[PDB]
Parts: sequence; C-alpha cells; structure tokens
Amino acid sequence: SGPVPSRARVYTDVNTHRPREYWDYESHVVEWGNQDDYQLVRKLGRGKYSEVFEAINITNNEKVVVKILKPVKKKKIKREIKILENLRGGPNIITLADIVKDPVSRTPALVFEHVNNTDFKQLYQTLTDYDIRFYMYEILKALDYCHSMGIMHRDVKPHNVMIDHEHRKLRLIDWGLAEFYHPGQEYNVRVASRYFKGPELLVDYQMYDYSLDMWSLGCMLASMIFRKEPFFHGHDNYDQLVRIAKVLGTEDLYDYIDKYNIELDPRFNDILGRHSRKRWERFVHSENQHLVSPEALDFLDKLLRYDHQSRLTAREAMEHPYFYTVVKDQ
Ligand SMILES: O=C(O)c1ccc(-c2oc3c(Cl)cc(Cl)cc3c(=O)c2O)cc1
Ligand SMILES: [Cl-]
Ligand SMILES: [Cl-]
Repeated sequence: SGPVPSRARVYTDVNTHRPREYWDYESHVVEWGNQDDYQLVRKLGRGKYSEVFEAINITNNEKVVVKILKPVKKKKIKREIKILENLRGGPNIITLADIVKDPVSRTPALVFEHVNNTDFKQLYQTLTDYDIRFYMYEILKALDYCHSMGIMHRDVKPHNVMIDHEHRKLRLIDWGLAEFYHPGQEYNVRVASRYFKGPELLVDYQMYDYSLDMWSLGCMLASMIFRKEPFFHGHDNYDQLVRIAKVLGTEDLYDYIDKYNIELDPRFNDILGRHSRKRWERFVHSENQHLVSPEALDFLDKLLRYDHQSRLTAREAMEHPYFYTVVKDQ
C-alpha cells in the first residue's frame, strides 16, 4: 500500500499544546515599526532574485540588514514573521529587530540585527579544529531551540549561517522555508538546497520532522572537517541521492526504503547501482587531517544516517564527546 507513517521522536506535540495563535500564523496581526527609521546603504549578495540590503538605523546609527519582501505571498510572509517572533531571543537565532512597510505602497520589509560576517568560502579555509567544534555547537544550540519551539528550519546550509569570527558570534538566518511541526502532517519535499537535502526529500517521503535539519547539519560538518564544500555534490536531485549512496552505501538505503514502504521512482534503481559503505576515514587526506579525529568521525556517522529516526537529536548531539572541550569553555 502507501508509505509507513512517522512522527518525530522529540518535541512531537509542542505545537499541539500551545495556544492556537502560537502556530496559526495566518491569524497573526503584525505590529509595524517605522519605515523612516531605516536608510538603505548597499545591496548584499543573496542570490539573483533577493532584495537584501545593508542599512542604518538612523535613530542610533547602528547597522542593520533589511530584507524587502514581495507582497504577493501574504501567507508565506506571515509564516516567516510569526516564526521569527516566536524564536526571538533564542540562542544563536538571528534577531528580527523590526518589521516595516512603505506607508503608501504597503511593500513590507524585515529588519535584522547586523552580524559582521566573513563569507564562508573564505572563512572555512581558515578554521581550526577547535573553531569547527565551537561553531557546530553554536548551530546545535539554535536547532535544539527552534525544534523545542516546534519549528523546522528546512534550509540549513553555510549560506544561512552568519559568523562574526573575531567575536565568535554565530546566527542562523533565513527562516523563509521554516515551518511548524505537527505530527502526521505531509510536508512539501521541495525545501532545503540540493546539497543539503536529506534522503527523505530525495525519495519523496513527506512525513518528515526536525531530523531533516540534522541531516543538513551533518552535510555541513562533513564539508568542514574534510575541506570538501559541498560534501555531496549531485547535479540534480536524483544524482544527489546517488552521491550519498556512493558514501553511505546502497544496502542501508534500500533498507530505509523498505522500512517505510517507500515507492522508489523506477529510474532510480538503474542509477543507484550497488555501492559499499565507505569508511569515513577514506576521506581523510593531507589537507584536512588536522580537522579530523575519531570523535569527529563518530559524531558525523551519527548524523548522516538514511533513517531520519536514527539520527542524533540536537540535544543528543550536544552531549557527544566531540564537544567536550567546547562545553568546558562555556
Ligand atoms: O533572510 C534572512 O533571514 C536574512 C537575515 C539576515 C541576513 C544578514 O545578512 C548579512 C550578510 Cl548576507 C552579510 C553581512 Cl556582512 C551581514 C549580514 C547580516 O548582518 C544579516 O543580518 C540576511 C538574510
Ligand atoms: Cl510544507
Ligand atoms: Cl532535535
């Protein structure tokens, strides 16, 4: 018959037990700040269609970033706003400083705190072993928090992690694909970015949960400790799953498909072939060896699992010995 149902193994009913207005974002009444408090300074690079700007709050001369939204997507705008408000003040979550609009045209915009980011393409080349452990821990604080608040981020990738490296200051940004978790809901699998899509998205398993974000995090960890960005580089979504299978092996993939009674698109079996699981040690070479340890490999192995229920939760990840020296520091 159809696929086996699944529910999250942590934070399952957080939204069930909240007041409706916590998660019923279409009902939210937006409290608007004053557009004339902000002046746009320079456009930032956020992709071809983005409208994201460095700006200044002219009442205090603090730098901010403004994201101008397209008003056509009313329900999606309210969802992002409600999620940002629900999570504001949480650890390592970007702060929504304001929400403003043109008073006449009503074009709305989100105003974020400024982080003095170093582009990850440059930054990740310079990070030490300790730095990777530290910033992974910071991202885990943000994911445990938002998952505990009933929210899946669904677009975890380096481009959505702002790092002010000299202040060791990290923020998880771009909550525009984030969604409230409700057990049994069949979600859109056209989320995340190709290289960070979990197997559930690539095989069209819609009843996914917070654990999708842990697969994306494991992709980032692998790219950082092995200096291979992105780590799984498919040319489309089908080839993306082949790239994962050439590392994790095809047997555990077919085991996952069988466990959830997933109907695999039939061209897949041709291109997936037959691949053994590769020992993680195989990806260590001369330029990344100083970033790899037995603890890092054990931790990565526990995030990058086909079965979403078998991946570490963010809190379980924070307990892993990979972070022992970070935890003492904090
Ligand atoms: O879509 C969003 O949620 C969102 C949120 C924040 C930012 C954001 O981007 C920055 C970029 Cl790209 C460069 C630099 Cl140097 C600083 C920032 C920054 O301070 C900042 O807040 C972008 C998009
Ligand atoms: Cl969805
Ligand atoms: Cl979690």
